[PDB]
Amino acid sequence: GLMQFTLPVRLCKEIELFHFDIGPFENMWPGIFVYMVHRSCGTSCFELEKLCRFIMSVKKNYRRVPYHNWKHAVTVAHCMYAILQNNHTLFTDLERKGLLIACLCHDLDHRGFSNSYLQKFDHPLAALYSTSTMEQHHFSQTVSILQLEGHNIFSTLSSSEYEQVLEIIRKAIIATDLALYFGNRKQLEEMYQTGSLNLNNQSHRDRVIGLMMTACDLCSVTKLWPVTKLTANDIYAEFWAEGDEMKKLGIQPIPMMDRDKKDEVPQGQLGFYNAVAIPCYTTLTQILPPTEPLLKACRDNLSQWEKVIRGEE
Ligand SMILES: Nc1cnc2cc(Cl)ccc2n1
Ligand SMILES: [Mg+2]
Ligand SMILES: [Zn+2]
Repeated sequence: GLMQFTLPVRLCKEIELFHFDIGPFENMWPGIFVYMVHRSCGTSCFELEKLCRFIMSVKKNYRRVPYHNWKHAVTVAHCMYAILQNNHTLFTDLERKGLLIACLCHDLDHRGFSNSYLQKFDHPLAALYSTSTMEQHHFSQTVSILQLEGHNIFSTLSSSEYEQVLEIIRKAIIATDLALYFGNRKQLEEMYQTGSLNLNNQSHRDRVIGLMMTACDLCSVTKLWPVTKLTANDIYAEFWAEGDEMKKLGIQPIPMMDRDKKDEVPQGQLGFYNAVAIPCYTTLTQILPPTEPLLKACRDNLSQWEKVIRGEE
């Protein structure tokens, strides 16, 4: 109970910034995560014996894929921590508790293929969940790990607080389905502009938490140029793997996913920053002003991809 985690000085300071990289030392990520829980939430939130067992079972159920891995899990949780620490008073104790666990669990058992590839493959999970296929799986695995003897980090809540938190986590995890991001953002757009956004409306909060989740999930585009650029290879290595498996099914994959069209990547990144990242971080900044640094970083990186195209690297 009197046992804080402490980080070396440089991490202690840099972890509070949106653009923190968690580093190449696997073995420090669990301590990073706990550290963030203890400062976001309190040393009380979770029994340390149980948090640690939960964290290690979650680590175990992420696979060795290029991008959709344990590192992504912890990275996305850090971004949610940065958002929660720059917006101290806007979120309930339950919401701080739920959302950090949501982000750690959000990609549980990912194999590195899109919802689409599951549907064209006719994978069993596409029979069992027609929309938001991997995300309903991810929520499912989170509940499974929550139910292992020794792993219920929520056991100290009330029947009703318990049901609220699992409902926060489920919406949080389903919202990472980028197909759903577009309308979620258009609606928050209308609601902020007409002036009807109201954070005491639960369904308004849901939408806002959903956009924070998209923001954290994409946060690799909000890093310093060299982190953003080296992560983009991981993200593309999965895309190209999927393009190959598309070709194996006798389907020409989209160019994004075709490893024969690497040349078109820098223009592809442009589309994505323009169609997805910049709008996500704009609306989020409007709703939560202190998250502006994610917009500024995203813009710097768009600029860096423009240079890649203009032959200046
Ligand atoms: N084409 C894409 C698709 N999804 C992406 C996600 C991140 Cl975080 C970064 C770059 C991406 N580029
Ligand atoms: Mg995902
Ligand atoms: Zn993710």
